[PDB]
Amino acid sequence: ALVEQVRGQLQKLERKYLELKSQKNLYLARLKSAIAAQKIEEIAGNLDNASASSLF
Amino acid sequence: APEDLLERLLGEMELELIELRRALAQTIATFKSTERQRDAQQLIAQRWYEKAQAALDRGNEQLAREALGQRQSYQSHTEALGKSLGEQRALVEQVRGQLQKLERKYLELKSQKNLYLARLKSAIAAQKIEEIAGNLDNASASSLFERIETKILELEAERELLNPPPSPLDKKFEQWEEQQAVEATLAAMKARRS
Repeated sequence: ALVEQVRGQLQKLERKYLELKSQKNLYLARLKSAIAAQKIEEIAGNLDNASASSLF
Repeated sequence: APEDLLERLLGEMELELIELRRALAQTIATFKSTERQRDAQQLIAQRWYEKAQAALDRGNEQLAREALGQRQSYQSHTEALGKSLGEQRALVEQVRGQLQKLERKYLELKSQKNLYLARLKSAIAAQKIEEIAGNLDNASASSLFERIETKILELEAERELLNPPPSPLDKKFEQWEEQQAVEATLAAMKARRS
C-alpha cells in the first residue's frame, strides 16, 4: 500500500510541476510587453504632449 | 536529528555484541582447561592403580596398602572438578541462547531502520513542494499570478491616464461620418458605372 500510494503522489505531483512551468513564461511575456510599452508612451508624453512637449 | 542517532546507537550495540562475543569464548577457554586437569589427575591415580595391580601382586600387600592411600588424595580432587565441569555446562548453554536470541533481534531492528527513514524522507520532500505551490499558486496570495498580475493592471491603468481615451462622443461621429464617407463615395461608384 505504501509504495502504491506514494507513487500516486509522485505521479500527480510531476504533472502539476510542468503545468506551472507552462504559465511561467506566459505571465513573464505579458509583463515584459507592458514594461516595454510602458516607457515608450511615457517618452512620447514627455516628448510630444502639447502641455510641456520637449520636442515642439 | 534523531535519524543519525538510530544509526549511531546500533553501531554502539555492535561493539557490545562483539564484546560479548569475545567474552563467551573466554568462558569456553577456561572450561576446556578445567576438563584437561581432571583427565590428568585421574591418569595419575590410574598409573597408581595400574601400578597398584603389581604392588598387590605376589602377596606384597603392604606396598599396595600405602599405594591406595596415596590415590585417595587424587580421587578427592578428581570428584570436585567433575562437579565443577557439570555446572559450568549450564552457564555456557544459557549464555549462548541469549546471544543466539539477541543477534536475531539486532538485524530485525535494522530492517525497520531504513523503512521508517525512507518514509520520513518521502514526507519531508513532499512537505515542502506543496508549501511552495501554496506560496506560489494559492489564489489567496499567489506570488506567481495574483501579485504579478496586479502589477500588470498598474501599468495598464497608467496608459489611459497618460493617454486619455477619446470620449465616446467622437466614436459615434466618426462611425456616423464613416458610413457617409463610404456611402457617398460609393453612391458615385454605383452612379458612375450606371
